[PDB]
Amino acid sequence: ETEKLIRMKDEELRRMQEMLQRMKQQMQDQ
Amino acid sequence: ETEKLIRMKDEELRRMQEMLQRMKQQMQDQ
Repeated sequence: ETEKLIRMKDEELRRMQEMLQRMKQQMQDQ
Repeated sequence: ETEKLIRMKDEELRRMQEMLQRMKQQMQDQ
């Protein structure tokens, strides 16, 4: 549980930072 | 200190989501 929870939230943080970088690259195209 | 980490990563997830919706409203301005 608690270890699995930490690993789940670490994966989500990675996904959201990846999504931030894609939105960053899309707003530079303007 | 697993419970302190879970709260830290929950705080990070919240800030990155505010930032994503903040970047979203900036791309809706284009």
